[PDB]
Amino acid sequence: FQRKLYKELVKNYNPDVIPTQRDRPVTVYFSLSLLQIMDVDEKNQVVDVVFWLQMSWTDHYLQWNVSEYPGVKQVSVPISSLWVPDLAAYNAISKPEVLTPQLALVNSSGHVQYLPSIRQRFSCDVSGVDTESGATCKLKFGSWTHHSRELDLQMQEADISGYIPYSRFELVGVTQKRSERFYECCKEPYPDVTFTVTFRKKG
Amino acid sequence: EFQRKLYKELVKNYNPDVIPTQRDRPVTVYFSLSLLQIMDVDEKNQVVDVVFWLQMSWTDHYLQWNVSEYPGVKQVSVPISSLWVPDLAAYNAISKPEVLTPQLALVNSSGHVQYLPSIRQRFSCDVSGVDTESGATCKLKFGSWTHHSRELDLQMQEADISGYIPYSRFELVGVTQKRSERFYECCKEPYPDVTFTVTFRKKG
Amino acid sequence: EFQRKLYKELVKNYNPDVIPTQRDRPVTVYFSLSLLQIMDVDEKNQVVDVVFWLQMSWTDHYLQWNVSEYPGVKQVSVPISSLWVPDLAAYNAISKPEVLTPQLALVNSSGHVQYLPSIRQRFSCDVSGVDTESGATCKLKFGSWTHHSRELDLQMQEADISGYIPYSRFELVGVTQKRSERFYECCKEPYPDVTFTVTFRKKG
Amino acid sequence: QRKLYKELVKNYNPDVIPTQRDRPVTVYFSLSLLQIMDVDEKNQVVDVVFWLQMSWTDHYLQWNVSEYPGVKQVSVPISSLWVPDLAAYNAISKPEVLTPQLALVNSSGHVQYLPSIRQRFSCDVSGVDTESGATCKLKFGSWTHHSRELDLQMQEADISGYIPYSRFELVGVTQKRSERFYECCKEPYPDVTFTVTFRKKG
Amino acid sequence: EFQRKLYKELVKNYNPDVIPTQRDRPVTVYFSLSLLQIMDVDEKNQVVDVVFWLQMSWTDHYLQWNVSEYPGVKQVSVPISSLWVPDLAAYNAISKPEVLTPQLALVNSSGHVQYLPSIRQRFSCDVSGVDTESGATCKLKFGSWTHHSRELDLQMQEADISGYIPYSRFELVGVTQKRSERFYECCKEPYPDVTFTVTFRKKG
Ligand SMILES: *[C@@H]1O[C@H](CO)[C@@H](O)[C@H](O)[C@H]1NC(C)=O
Ligand SMILES: *[C@@H]1O[C@H](CO)[C@@H](O)[C@H](O)[C@H]1NC(C)=O
Ligand SMILES: *[C@@H]1O[C@H](CO)[C@@H](O)[C@H](O)[C@H]1NC(C)=O
Ligand SMILES: *[C@@H]1O[C@H](CO)[C@@H](O)[C@H](O)[C@H]1NC(C)=O
Ligand SMILES: *[C@@H]1O[C@H](CO)[C@@H](O)[C@H](O)[C@H]1NC(C)=O
Ligand SMILES: *[C@@H]1O[C@H](CO)[C@@H](O)[C@H](O)[C@H]1NC(C)=O
Ligand SMILES: *[C@@H]1O[C@H](CO)[C@@H](O)[C@H](O)[C@H]1NC(C)=O
Ligand SMILES: *[C@@H]1O[C@H](CO)[C@@H](O)[C@H](O)[C@H]1NC(C)=O
Ligand SMILES: Clc1ccc([C@H]2C[C@@H]3CC[C@H]2N3)cn1
Ligand SMILES: Clc1ccc([C@H]2C[C@@H]3CC[C@H]2N3)cn1
Ligand SMILES: Clc1ccc([C@H]2C[C@@H]3CC[C@H]2N3)cn1
Ligand SMILES: Clc1ccc([C@H]2C[C@@H]3CC[C@H]2N3)cn1
Ligand SMILES: Clc1ccc([C@H]2C[C@@H]3CC[C@H]2N3)cn1
Repeated sequence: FQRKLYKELVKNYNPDVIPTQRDRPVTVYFSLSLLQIMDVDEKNQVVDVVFWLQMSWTDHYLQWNVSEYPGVKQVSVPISSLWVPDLAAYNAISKPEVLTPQLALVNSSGHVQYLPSIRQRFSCDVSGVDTESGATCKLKFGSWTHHSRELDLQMQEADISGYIPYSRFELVGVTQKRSERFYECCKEPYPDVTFTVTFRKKG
Repeated sequence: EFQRKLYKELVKNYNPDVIPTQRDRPVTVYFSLSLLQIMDVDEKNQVVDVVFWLQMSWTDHYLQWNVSEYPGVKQVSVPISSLWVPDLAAYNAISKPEVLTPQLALVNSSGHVQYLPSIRQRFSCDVSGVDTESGATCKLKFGSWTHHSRELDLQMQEADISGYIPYSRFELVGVTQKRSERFYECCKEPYPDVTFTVTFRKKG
Repeated sequence: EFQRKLYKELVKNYNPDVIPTQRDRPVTVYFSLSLLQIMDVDEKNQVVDVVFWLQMSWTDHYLQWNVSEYPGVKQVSVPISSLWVPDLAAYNAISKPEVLTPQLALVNSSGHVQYLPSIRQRFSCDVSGVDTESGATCKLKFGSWTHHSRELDLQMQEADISGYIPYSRFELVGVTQKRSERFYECCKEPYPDVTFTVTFRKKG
Repeated sequence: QRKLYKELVKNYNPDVIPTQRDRPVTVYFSLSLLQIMDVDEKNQVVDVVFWLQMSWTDHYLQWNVSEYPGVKQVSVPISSLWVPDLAAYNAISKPEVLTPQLALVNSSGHVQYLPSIRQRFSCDVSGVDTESGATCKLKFGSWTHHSRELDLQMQEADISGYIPYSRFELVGVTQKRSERFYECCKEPYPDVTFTVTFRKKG
Repeated sequence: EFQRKLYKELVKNYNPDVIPTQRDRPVTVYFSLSLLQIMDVDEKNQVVDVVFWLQMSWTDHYLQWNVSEYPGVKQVSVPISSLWVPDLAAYNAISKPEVLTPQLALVNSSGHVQYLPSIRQRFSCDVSGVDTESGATCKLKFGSWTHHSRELDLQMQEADISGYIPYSRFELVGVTQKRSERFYECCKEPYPDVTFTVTFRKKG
C-alpha cells in the first residue's frame, strides 16, 4: 500500500509532454542562488560558477485525491520520470554539471519543485575583475523549445545569502529580471530570466 | 495536455534509424552555422576550440498530422532520440562534440523538423598567423556521414555572425559558407558538405 | 547456493523510487564518514579534493524474507539501481561525486540494507591556514536532498579515522561529526544533516 | 519502404559473430592516419587521430533486392548489428569515436564501418627530434575471437589524409598483419599493426 | 557455427546479479595482474597512474551446455553485462577504472568463464623514493567488494611481468603477488584479497 501512487502517477504519463492546458501556458517560477564564483579566465573570457537553481511549476497530470492515498502528502520523483522545464543557459560554454540527486518533489495538488545544485562555465567579459567597478556577468536562462504561449518563465527574488564567506571574490551587486525577445528563426517570442552578477577580486 | 495522444501516434510505426526519403526524392536538410566564440587556439598542436549554434531543418513526411484531429496542437517539442536526425559530422573535428543545450527538435504539423543545438567542439586548424594582420583561417567542414547526395541533400543558408561575442581575445576578419560535392576513396557515390570558413586575428 | 528466485521476489512489486516508510515512521539511515585521504587543496579557489568511504545502513521492510522458504540464503548483493537508497547530497560539494567502488548494497534477511561506497569528491572549503599550526578546517555536510526529518531520519555514528593514509602531505589535527536539523530558504520543513568537520595541516 | 529494418533485426543477435561452419568471418582493416596531435616524451605516449576502415560480410544481413524495390543499401546503428571487437592492444586511453556510429549494409550482406577516432597510445617517442624520428606501432586485433573465428586481413593504408600543416612530418609508414599465440588463450590471434615513423618539422 | 540459439539459452533463466555459488561451495575466481606501464607518479599527491591486464577466470555452472546439442560451438564471446562477473574493487584506487578493451568474456562449454580487461587506473601510493635506488613501492590491492570468503574465493596465480614496456621512464625493481584474508570494521565475515606489490625506480 501507500505508494501505488507512483504506479498511478506514471501510468498514462509522457514526460516529453509539456503539461499545458487550452490557451494557458505552464508557468514555471525560476530563481538563481549564487553560491560561488570558482574561477575567472581572463584570457578566454569565462566564469566558473556554482549555484542552486530553484524551479517550480504545476503539472495537472500529477495531482491526486489525498483521501485515496492516506498519509501521502508529497512524493520524491526522479526528474527522468516527469516533465521538466527544458531550461538552457544561453551563454554557457560548458555542459551543466548537476551536483545533487536529480529528484523532484511533487504536491498532492500537482505542484512540482526541482532544486538542482549546478556548476557551469559561462561566457563573460571578466575584464575589470580587478577594478573597483568589477566585472559583470549575465547568466541568461530560458526555455529552449517552448515560447511565451507554451511556457511562461516567471522570476522571483534571487537569494544571495548562499554566497561563500571566504572566496577570492566579493559581490559588488546582483539583479534578476525576466524579458521576452524574438529570435532569428523561430517565429514566436521567448521569455528569459537573466541573473546579472557584478563581482571584484577581494583586496 | 489532453491532446497529446499525438506523441503516441508520431512514434507508433516510427523507426528513427530510417532516413525519411520519399521515393526518388532525397531528404533535403538546411544547414547553417552561427559562430558564437573562438575559445582557444593551440598553436603547438594546430586546433581551435569553438562554440556555435547549429541550425538544421528538414522535412519528415512520417511526422505530419491532420491539424483537425488534434485541436490546438500547432507544434511539438520532441527528444532527438525519438526521431531521425541528420547524421552530420565535423570532418576535421579532433574531439567528440559537446552539445550544450537540451537535445530537442521542434516538429511542425506538416512534418517540418527544426533542431538548433549549441555545441562546443575542437577542430584541426592551421592557426599559424593568428597574430598576423592576415589572421588564421579555419575551415569547419560538416556533412552527412553515411548518406550520399541522392539520399540526403545538404543545403546551406546565410550564416549568422551577430552571435559573436563582443569581448573575446579574437576579432572576425572574414566569414564565408559554401556547400560542395566530392568523391572520396571508397564509397562509390559523391557526398555533399557545407564548409564554414572563418578568418580571425588577435585583437590589438 | 542457487535458490535465487529470491531476487525475482525482492524486485517483484518493488519501486526503488519509493522511500520505505510506514505512517509516522521515518526510515532511519545510519551515516558515517571514514576519511581516507586529502588529495589536494586549492588555496586560490578554496576547495579540497577528498577520498572517503561513506557507511550507510537502513531498513527496507519490503526487502525481508522467510529464511525458511530460501534455504541457505543469508544475505544478497544487489545493485543500488535495483532498490531504494538514501538520496544523500554533499551540500558544499563543487563537483559531481566520483564513486570508486562497485555500486552494490548488501541486504539482510530481515530487510537491513548496508551500502559502503568509496568516493572522491571536491568540496568548497576555506583552506587558508593549511600551513599554520592551527591548520585549515573543512566541513563536509551531507543530508537527504528531498526527504525531511519526518520522512528520513539521518543518524550519525562514530566516524572512523584509521583509514587515513600514513604518508600524505597532510596530517589530521582533529575530526568531529555531529548531526543537526535546520530550516532552509524554500522547502517548508526541517532537513537533518550530519557534518564531518576535519582540521588538517601540511606536514613539516 | 523500410520494413527491411524490421526484417534485418528480427531474429538478429548483435552478440553473435556471423560465422558459418569452418568459415571464419573475414574483416578487412585499414588505418588512415590523419594527425599526430601530441607526443608526451615524459610518459611515452602519442595522441593520434585516424579513420578506421572496416568491412566484412554478415550473411544474416542480406535481402532479395526484389522484395524491397529501391533499397540498395541501409545505414544502421552499430549497436544494432555485430561489429568486430577490435582493440588497440597498446592504447593507454579509451577510444574517443568522433563520427556517427552508423555502418552501411549491402543487399548482399556486406557491411562497411568507417569511424573516425582519437586515441592515445603507448609509444617510445624518444627520437621525435632526431632525423631518424620516432616510431610508433599501433597494434589492433580482435580481443576475444581467434584466427579460426575472425580473420583479420589488412589492406593498403591511406596516407593522403595526413594534415599538411602539423608540427610533425611522416618519415615512413607500413602496415602488416601477423598471427601470434599469447600467455593464456590456447589459440593464435591475428593483428594488423600500423607502424608510423615521424619527426618534428624544422 | 553458427547455431547461436545457445545465446538464447544461456541467457534464458539467467540473472547476472546472482553469484553462481552453490551450498557450501564458494565460487572460486582466479585473479592475476599483468603490469604494462607506470604512466605517471604524483609526488605531491602520492598517486601512480598504472595500465594493466587483469586476468580473471571462474566457473559459472549456469553457463554450460551439451556440446552435442550445439554442433561446432566450442566457446562463446559474451558481453559482461550479460552474465555475472566478480565485483572486484581496487581498494586503494583514487579514480574510477578506465577499461580500455571490449567488455566481453569468453565462455567454455563446461561453464568456464574468462574476462581479460586492460585497465588504466590511479592508485594512492607513497611514491617518495621513486628517485632513490631503493625505489618506491606501490601496493595494488584488489578484492571482492560485497562477497566474503565463503561466497567468493579469490585465488591468485603467477603474475606476468613480460608485458612491461621496454622504454618508459621507470624500471621494475621488484614484483610480488599474495592473497590474504581479513576481518573489517563492519561486515561480520572475512574478505579475501590479492595484492600486487610493485617496486620501481626512475631510470638513470
Ligand atoms: C475524492 O475527493 C472527493 C472530494 O473532493 C471525496 O468525496 C471522495 O471520497 C474522494 N475519493 C475517494 C472515494 O477516496
Ligand atoms: C501545494 O503546492 C502549492 C504551491 O504554492 C501550495 O500553495 C499548497 O499549499 C501545497 N499543498 C498542497 C498539498 O496542495
Ligand atoms: C482530416 O481529418 C478530418 C476529420 O474530421 C477529415 O476531414 C479527414 O479525415 C482529414 N482530411 C484532411 C487530410 O484534411
Ligand atoms: C515461513 O515460510 C514457510 C514456508 O516455507 C511457512 O511454512 C512458515 O509458516 C513461515 N513462517 C515460519 C515458521 O518461519
Ligand atoms: C540482520 O539480521 C540479524 C539476524 O540475522 C540482526 O541481528 C541484524 O541486526 C541485521 N542487520 C545486520 C546485517 O547487521
Ligand atoms: C526473390 O524474390 C522473388 C519474388 O519476390 C522470388 O520469386 C525469388 O525466388 C527470390 N529469389 C531468392 C533470392 O531466393
Ligand atoms: C548430452 O548429449 C547426449 C548426446 O548423445 C544426449 O543423449 C543428451 O542430450 C545428453 N546426455 C544424456 C544422455 O543425458
Ligand atoms: C574449458 O574446459 C577445460 C578442459 O577442457 C578447462 O581447463 C577449463 O574449464 C576451460 N578452458 C579454459 C577456457 O580455460
Ligand atoms: Cl529545435 C529548436 C528550435 C528553436 C530554438 C531557438 C528558440 C529558443 C531561442 C533561441 C533557441 N532557443 C531552439 N531549438
Ligand atoms: Cl526537489 C527539492 C526540494 C527541496 C530541496 C531542498 C531541501 C534540502 C535542503 C535544501 C534542498 N535539499 C531540494 N530539492
Ligand atoms: Cl560506414 C561509412 C561508410 C562510408 C563513409 C564515407 C561517407 C562520408 C564521406 C567519406 C566517409 N564519410 C562513412 N561511413
Ligand atoms: Cl575474455 C578474453 C580472453 C582472452 C583475451 C586475449 C586473447 C587476445 C590476445 C590477448 C587478448 N586478446 C582477451 N579477452
Ligand atoms: Cl554493501 C557492502 C558491505 C561490505 C563492504 C566492505 C566489505 C569488503 C571489505 C571492505 C568493503 N568490501 C562494502 N559494501
